[PDB]
Amino acid sequence: GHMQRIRIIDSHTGGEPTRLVIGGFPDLGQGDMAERRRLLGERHDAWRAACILEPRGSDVLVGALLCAPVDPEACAGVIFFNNSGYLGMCGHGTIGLVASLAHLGRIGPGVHRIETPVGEVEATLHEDGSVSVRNVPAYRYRRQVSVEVPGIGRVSGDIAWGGNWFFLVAGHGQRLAGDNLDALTAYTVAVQQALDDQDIRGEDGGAIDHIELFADDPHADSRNFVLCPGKAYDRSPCGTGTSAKLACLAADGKLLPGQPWRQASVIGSQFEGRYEWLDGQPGGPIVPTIRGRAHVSAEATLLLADDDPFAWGIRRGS
Repeated sequence: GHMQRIRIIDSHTGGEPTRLVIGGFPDLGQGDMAERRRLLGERHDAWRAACILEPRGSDVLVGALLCAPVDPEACAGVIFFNNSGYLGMCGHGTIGLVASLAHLGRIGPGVHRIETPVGEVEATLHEDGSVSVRNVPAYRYRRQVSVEVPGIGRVSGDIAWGGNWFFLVAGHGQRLAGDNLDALTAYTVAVQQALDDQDIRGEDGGAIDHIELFADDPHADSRNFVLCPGKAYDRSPCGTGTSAKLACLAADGKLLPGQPWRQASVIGSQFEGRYEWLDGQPGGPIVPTIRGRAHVSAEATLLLADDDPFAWGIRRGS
């Protein structure tokens, strides 16, 4: 043999794919997840590309690299990435990761600590196979921020953190449906770039790379559309995005602690959200818990031949 290998297990959460890498990536040291993410992106980005871009993957694909945690007492460490770069936390991805570990027979129902580049999360694998993820603290940074978006006009929304930075657009007037994707993508893409061009960032200077829209749903508290940093949309209601929404609802008294919130995605998938205050302190950031279900959909070994010009995927221009 001679081709290089990447051992993976795929799963999807409400249709949103997660490619868990359980072997094959370069050594990233012993530092914390944030430090390993730095090294991964700076010296070994080729592996992200080979893993999730064509021909072996696609732009919709989200990847998750399994790492040995710093704290030997934690269950695992993980780094999430997408078609354009790296993520902080990943809701559907953590649910997918937990479902995959269980499928691999490495864990059973229970509470599992997972270290991520933005903090440790706690995932509970239920007897029914679904997974509840107690995410890192979430909060609304700025409220009702108005932005002049080319091709759309004035748009306003909240800027909140839920494991990644999100811009929750208020009154977009768009039809959130599976048959209206091109419009929803074009709309959010315009907003995403406007925020970037006008240098509107998160509290830490981070780029607001996720744009989500919300609307009523006849069979859920709300329905949403989430544009990811690589311009692909999330098939799931997005855990960090729903966490950010929970933080906003919580700040405006629209949802009480412990109360359930059913979030449906643009294609029908559903997550159940809930929250408590960070350290029981009302009015500040919340500790959101997102519950959902993933299904393992494939186990595979990606093969990278030395003479394959696309061994590191088809990385397109611009």
